[PDB]
Amino acid sequence: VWKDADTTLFCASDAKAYETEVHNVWATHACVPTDPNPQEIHLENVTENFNMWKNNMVEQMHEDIISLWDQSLQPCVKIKQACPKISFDPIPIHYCTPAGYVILKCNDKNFNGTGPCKNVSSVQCTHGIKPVVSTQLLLNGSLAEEEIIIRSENLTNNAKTIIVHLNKSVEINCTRPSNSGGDIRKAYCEINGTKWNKVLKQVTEKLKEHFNNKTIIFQPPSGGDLEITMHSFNCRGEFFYCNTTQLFNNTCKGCNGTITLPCKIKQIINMWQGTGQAMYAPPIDGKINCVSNITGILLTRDGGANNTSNETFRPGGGDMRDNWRSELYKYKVVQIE
Ligand SMILES: N=C(N)NCC(=O)N1CCC[C@H](C(=O)Nc2ccc(Cl)c(F)c2)C1
Ligand SMILES: *[C@@H]1O[C@H](CO)[C@@H](O)[C@H](O)[C@H]1NC(C)=O
Ligand SMILES: *[C@@H]1O[C@H](CO)[C@@H](O)[C@H](O)[C@H]1NC(C)=O
Ligand SMILES: *[C@@H]1O[C@H](CO)[C@@H](O)[C@H](O)[C@H]1NC(C)=O
Ligand SMILES: *[C@@H]1O[C@H](CO)[C@@H](O)[C@H](O)[C@H]1NC(C)=O
Ligand SMILES: *[C@@H]1O[C@H](CO)[C@@H](O)[C@H](O)[C@H]1NC(C)=O
Ligand SMILES: *[C@@H]1O[C@H](CO)[C@@H](O)[C@H](O)[C@H]1NC(C)=O
Ligand SMILES: *[C@@H]1O[C@H](CO)[C@@H](O)[C@H](O)[C@H]1NC(C)=O
Ligand SMILES: *[C@@H]1O[C@H](CO)[C@@H](O)[C@H](O)[C@H]1NC(C)=O
Ligand SMILES: *[C@@H]1O[C@H](CO)[C@@H](O)[C@H](O)[C@H]1NC(C)=O
Ligand SMILES: *[C@@H]1O[C@H](CO)[C@@H](O)[C@H](O)[C@H]1NC(C)=O
Repeated sequence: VWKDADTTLFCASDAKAYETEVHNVWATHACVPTDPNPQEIHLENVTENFNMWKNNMVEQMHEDIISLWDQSLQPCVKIKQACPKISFDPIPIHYCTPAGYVILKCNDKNFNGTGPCKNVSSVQCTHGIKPVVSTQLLLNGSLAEEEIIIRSENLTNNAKTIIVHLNKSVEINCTRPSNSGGDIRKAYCEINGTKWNKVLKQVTEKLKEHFNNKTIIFQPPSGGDLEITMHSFNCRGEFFYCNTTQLFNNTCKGCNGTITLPCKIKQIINMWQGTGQAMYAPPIDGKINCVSNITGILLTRDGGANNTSNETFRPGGGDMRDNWRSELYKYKVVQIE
């Protein structure tokens, strides 16, 4: 019979030893060997409150990824050191409670993150979470089981980030083609405009429910730095900055074929870890391709709309805890009393 507590967690994964990919190397020396068998138990007739915005597991994961990137993705300049090209493809990470501690997991299929949960169970580990770092769009995550879910520590307060949990993924295919000749930094992502705009209309329809039927408008970000005005993400080791203006086109339809986002590979990065600007080596040679699932969106809601008929939303990002938070929302650690 538990109690809300914070225990230092431990990680488990199916990482391959002697693999050159940095996620496998970190998981091999930092997550449990052992090869565990965690198990579930339904808590019959039981209800419990959750808060995905006040979750210590979020900061536990955040400590891991920061440690993983510092050991694996070293910048040439911060400090003037080595910076080799590395193998980079995130793998799932499971988080597990030690003895005397359990994770409580919400099985409500329309759970929004905060509040009471009816289908509560106790598990030893979380599901496999891929630690994908990105802005504006959440990549390669899990999908909402039933409806599109709007997540917010408080949807009335405009200062609190919103996580849109898509119930169906939209594939985005980013490439920096090969061939000493030309701007080797130019890149691009291709998206199905028909697919994407169908989902964006469903997000628009779901946002309308929350804001007493109100013209929902999308505006590319003004404030913030390159990594948050642009859709940012690491692909095979390289830092990608993609202009997402075509995705938040309030127009869209003579406009629903293949959308091509212009991208760039950047060398000097304002680190998501807070540690400032850091410079990496120029792009590797050859075809750099990543095909990912868009599984969520990060939005800010403009202020000063209480006397209008419109709500205006902008793609956000910047705090990676929101990314971990988007996959850990159904969990909470509790000390077994
Ligand atoms: N200053 C404080 N308190 N925290 C750091 C901060 O304030 N940050 C916002 C300022 C810049 C940073 C960013 O998010 N960098 C980034 C880099 C590469 C990729 Cl792939 C990505 F998704 C994101 C993070
Ligand atoms: C989430 O659901 C709970 C139900 O108890 C509600 O109190 C809260 O306002 C909801 N938040 C959002 C953003 O839907
Ligand atoms: C709880 O979730 C399980 C699967 O996770 C499923 O049978 C159903 O959605 C719920 N069942 C009960 C008994 O609450
Ligand atoms: C992408 O989503 C599809 C279905 O939406 C899923 O079957 C597939 O495993 C996902 N891929 C990744 C890398 O998550
Ligand atoms: C996703 O959610 C919307 C409601 O927001 C619903 O209309 C749509 O049918 C759902 N799609 C799937 C594939 O379940
Ligand atoms: C959410 O929004 C505002 C806080 O500024 C207020 O109207 C409301 O009571 C808040 N509720 C919670 C649970 O934070
Ligand atoms: C992704 O785009 C590249 C460049 O156009 C292409 O060669 C590759 O086949 C695409 N991937 C898929 C799965 O279509
Ligand atoms: C784009 O998505 C629509 C939505 O169903 C689909 O019918 C169409 O085949 C897709 N286009 C391509 C080129 O895959
Ligand atoms: C409610 O929003 C819809 C768009 O989904 C719009 O067509 C309709 O006119 C709105 N209703 C009112 C009363 O403004
Ligand atoms: C992104 O691209 C669109 C059109 O491709 C352009 O209108 C917009 O100015 C670009 N964003 C920035 C910050 O330059
Ligand atoms: C998403 O997963 C796919 C398949 O596992 C992989 O090819 C791709 O590189 C991943 N995307 C990112 C941004 O890590």
